[PDB]
Amino acid sequence: SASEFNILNDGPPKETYVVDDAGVLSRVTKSDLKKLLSDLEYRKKLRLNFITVRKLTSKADAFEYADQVLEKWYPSIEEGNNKGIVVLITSQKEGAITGGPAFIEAVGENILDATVSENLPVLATDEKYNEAVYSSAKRLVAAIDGQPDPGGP
Ligand SMILES: [Ca+2]
Repeated sequence: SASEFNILNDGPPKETYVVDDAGVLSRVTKSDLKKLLSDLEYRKKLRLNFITVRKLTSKADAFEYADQVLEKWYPSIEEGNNKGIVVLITSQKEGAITGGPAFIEAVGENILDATVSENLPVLATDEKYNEAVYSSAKRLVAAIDGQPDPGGP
C-alpha cells in the first residue's frame, strides 16, 4: 500500500514524534504528544515515535512491521539504540512496540507488554485513538522515569 511504503520511505519525523498515517489523531493531541515526547528526549535522550496505519498491505503483523520500521529508519545500533517505535493498526485494533536495547531496557518488558495488550487494543476498540496513543505515551514515559505505573484502561 502507499501507506506501508510511505511510512517506511519517509523516514522518522525529526520535528514531530508521530506519523498519523491513519489520520486518527487530532492536532491538539499531536501537539500534546510532541510536548511530552520532545521533553522525554530532552531529559532522557530517548526518542519515542508513534505510528498509526489503517491496514498493512503485506501480511506482516504489527510487531513485524514495527521491527521493519526500526531497521529502515535507524539502520545501525548507533542510530537505533535510543529509539522506540510504537505501531497502531487501526482496522485491526492491534499494536506493537519495538526499539533499540537502551530504549527497551529503559521501559521494561512488563510495561511494554502491558501497553500493547491493554492501552492500545482496548482504547482503539472503543474508537478512542487519541487516548490510546496518549495514554500509552504517558505509560511508557512513567516506566522510563521510574514513576508509578498509571495502569491500563
Ligand atoms: Ca493508513
